[PDB]
Formats: sequence, structure tokens, C-alpha cells
Amino acid sequence: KKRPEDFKFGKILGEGSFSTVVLARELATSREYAIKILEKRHIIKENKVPYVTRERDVMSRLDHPFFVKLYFTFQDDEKLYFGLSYAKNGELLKYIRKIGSFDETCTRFYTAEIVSALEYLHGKGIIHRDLKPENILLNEDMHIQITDFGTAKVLSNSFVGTAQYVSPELLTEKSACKSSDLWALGCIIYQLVAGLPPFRAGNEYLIFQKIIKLEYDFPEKFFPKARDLVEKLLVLDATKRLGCEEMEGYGPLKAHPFFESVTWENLHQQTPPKLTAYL
Ligand SMILES: C[C@@H](Nc1nc2c(c3cc(-c4cn[nH]c4)ccc13)C(=O)N=CC2=CCC1CC1)C(C)(C)C
Repeated sequence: KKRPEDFKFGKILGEGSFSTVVLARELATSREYAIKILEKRHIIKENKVPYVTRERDVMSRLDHPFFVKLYFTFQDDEKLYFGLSYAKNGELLKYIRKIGSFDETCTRFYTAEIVSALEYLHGKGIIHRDLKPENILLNEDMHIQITDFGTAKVLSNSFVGTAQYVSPELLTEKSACKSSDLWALGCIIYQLVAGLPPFRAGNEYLIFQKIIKLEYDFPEKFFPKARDLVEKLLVLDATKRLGCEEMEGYGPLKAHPFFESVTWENLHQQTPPKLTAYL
């Protein structure tokens, strides 16, 4: 039964559309948390409560090493607070920007960790819907910590994610499936190898046009096995993407030649490779 006074608020880690994530140290224990702060007035005013509820619902269901954990929640007169795990190393995007094109060892390790985390998520009947490097974080040990579930979809038509990673079905039919996250995974693998996402244009309208037309090109340098995987993920028909139900699930995706040498069991217990560039 914590309150804002139990913590000393430090540096701002990140900013959301209606939220701020701050590093906080618990006075009693000296333990660090990333506390997500939401102004109640703003959330009531902009009708943002269902997003707060969705993130609360989604996060309370997950218990996996590759996801940011929700520890506690409290509030005062003005603000609503969420005590989350601290991912010391920031966003995976920061390293994409810092180093550019990643080597094969690095690409394989990180792709495998994202594949492993998606399998968990999809097996729980949850679709992320906005999977991107900005919301794939890195903890002290350099292991992935996926976050940003306010816009996720629980299974038992609304939201459109970041334009570079949107699946064609989400644009056209307005409905996301688990396979929509596999499209984002293809975009992320390309980005790790190439240093840039596959669909690039002057504006969002022009990016969407390239998505629906499958208008992207591979650079010469691109790893042959990673290129094969990307071609098997960036497929217009969502029932023909490597990893989906219709395609026999995660097993054949984990079996893809790109993952040769990956021990799928306990990846979070394996030492990640030092992040190295490929020139
Ligand atoms: C994706 C997200 N960015 C971030 N969300 C979280 C971080 C985090 C840490 C750094 C970091 C570490 N060192 N320096 C920066 C940079 C960005 C972060 C953390 O440690 N623990 C929980 C988080 C998450 C929360 C959940 C509400 C989305 C946005 C911008 C939406 C706040």
C-alpha cells in the first residue's frame, strides 16, 4: 500500500501520448522502479480511461522475462501511478540509431528473443498492435523487456499503430490478428539488418501506399537467411506468414535456417552478444 511520498522521483525515462515514465527510488528499500504517471484530469477529459484499463488488464496477465512487469498501482488527488520494472538500457531503437546495421550474431539473438516473447503473448490471446523498436526495451543484462500495452488487443475496428510497422489488413480490413505482429517482426528484422525500416516515404499516406503494394527493396549487403525470413513475414496474405496458425504456428518459424544455433529454451539465461555493427 504505497503512496508517491514513499519514492524519490528522478530522471524522466520516456513520454507517451498522455503519460510520462520516471525513474523512482523507493526510500525504504533503495529499489528502483520506472513509475508511469498519468494526470487524472487529462485522462478523464480526453476519454483515455479504456486505454489505462487495457494496459492494467493486459499487464496483470503477463509473467515472462521478456515483458516489463507491473508491480503496484497508487494515486493521489491529481495523478495515477504504475510501478513498473526498470529497463536500464533504454529502447532498442536507441542502439539502431547509435550503431546502424547490426551483425548476424546480434540480429539472430534479438530477433529470437522477440520471436520467443511473441509466442508467449499470442498463446495468451493478446495482440500487441504497435510492436516497434521504441517499445522493445533493454534491461541491465541486455535482455529484451517489451512494453506499451494500452493499445493491445485481447481476444476471447479501432486503433492503427506506427505507420512504418502497420500490417496491410489493419489498413484495409481495419482488423488485427496475431499475424499482424508477425508483419511488424519482419519490419523489425529488416530494420536491424539494414539500419532503416522497409517502408520509407515522404509522409504516412505514401508509406501506407508502399505497404499495400508490398513496395520495398533489399540492399545488396543484407544477410541471405535474414532476407529469406523477411520475405516469409512481409506477405500481403496474413494466413501465409511464417509463424501463424494456418502455417502451423511458432515451431516452423523457430525452425527457419536464420535461427540455426538458437537454443529456444531459456534464452533469458543466455549471455547476449555485445552489440556489433556490420559495415
Ligand atoms: C515505450 C516507453 N518508453 C520506456 N518505457 C519504460 C521504461 C523505459 C526506460 C528508458 C530508459 C532507461 N534508461 N534511460 C531511458 C527509456 C524508455 C522507456 C522502463 O524502464 N520501464 C518501463 C517502461 C514502460 C512502460 C509502459 C507505459 C508504456 C514510453 C515512451 C511509452 C514511456
